[PDB]
Amino acid sequence: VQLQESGGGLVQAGGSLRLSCAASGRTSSVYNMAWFRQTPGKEREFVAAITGNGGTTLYADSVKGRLTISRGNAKNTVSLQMNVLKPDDTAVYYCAAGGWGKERNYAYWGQGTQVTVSSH
Ligand SMILES: [Cl-]
Ligand SMILES: [Cl-]
Repeated sequence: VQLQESGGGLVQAGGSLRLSCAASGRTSSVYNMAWFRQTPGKEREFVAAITGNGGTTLYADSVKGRLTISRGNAKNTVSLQMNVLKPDDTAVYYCAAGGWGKERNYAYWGQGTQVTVSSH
């Protein structure tokens, strides 16, 4: 199983981005999926997660009411709607799958997509 991300980029503060992630390869399960983020010299930190059936979500406090995680239509797809972005949201964002909770013990990881939020 491999994970591919899209939707990153450079955006002005107050703007919005929608990150997307999709599993490729034969998956034998519907997985829980998550997003983490990493700034230079620091660790990947939890942002949000959603269970396989879409019924349960978990969010870091710093993004509550601004970021919303959801499942996509295809099997093992997830989106992260990022609104009201701030410069501190600048990071590489990683999709993960196969796990639960806020630690980095998820079985599958994407290779990251850069988000940069700039004042304008
Ligand atoms: Cl890490
Ligand atoms: Cl899972």
